[PDB]
Amino acid sequence: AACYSSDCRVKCVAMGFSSGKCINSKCKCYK
Repeated sequence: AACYSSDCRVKCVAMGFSSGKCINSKCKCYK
């Protein structure tokens, strides 16, 4: 799917993670 850095981060954060980044077009969350 399409990954937008800001969108990925906000979705990751909304879910309880600390941040999110797009890696090769895939949203990855971090905590």
